[PDB]
Amino acid sequence: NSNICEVCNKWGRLFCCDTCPRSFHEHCHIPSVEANKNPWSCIFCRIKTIQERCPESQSGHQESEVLMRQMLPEEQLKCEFLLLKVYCDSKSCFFASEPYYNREGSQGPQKPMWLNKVKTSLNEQMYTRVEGFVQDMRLIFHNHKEFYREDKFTRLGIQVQDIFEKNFRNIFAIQET
Ligand SMILES: CO[C@]1(C)Oc2ccc(N)cc2O[C@@]1(C)OC
Ligand SMILES: [Zn+2]
Ligand SMILES: [Zn+2]
Repeated sequence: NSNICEVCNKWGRLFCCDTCPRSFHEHCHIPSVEANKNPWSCIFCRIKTIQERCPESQSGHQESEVLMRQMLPEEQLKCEFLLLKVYCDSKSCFFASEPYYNREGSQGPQKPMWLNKVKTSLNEQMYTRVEGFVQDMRLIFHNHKEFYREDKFTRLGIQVQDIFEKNFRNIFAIQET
């Protein structure tokens, strides 16, 4: 197995996948690494198995159909994996914890949103459709771009949103256009 966490790229107390070489800090994996389980397979492996069991799941889909899906276990897992792929980018640090807004010439967003809040909402089964999760993720970046205006720091939101959108299209097999 790898000697660093797949998500944050640091060493520490690591839990090793039994079916691939990846390793994870307990709370960097999503869902958090399960207490007792041998063998244990990581979320990458679990997502791959869904693909293998149903190869046609990789055929192109319409975004509007994906968003309307209820959060059954496979969709729950795909949203957990999509969230994890955002945390895998080191620029996710800017979006992880609860933000605050005090900048001359700007007003904070009406509905603040951040990755750890989305992580909690998934863990608590608060989303009934894919749409709820995707709307909260897009809101994180939209709030950032509106607040920072012409400050070049706006670009961090564009960059992390692009990682989110590329992973969304791949994980949910959105039809290429
Ligand atoms: C959809 O393909 C999977 C399940 O997820 C990915 C998501 C983003 C990117 N970039 C690549 C991915 O490759 C796979 C095979 O995981 C390793
Ligand atoms: Zn980690
Ligand atoms: Zn694995």
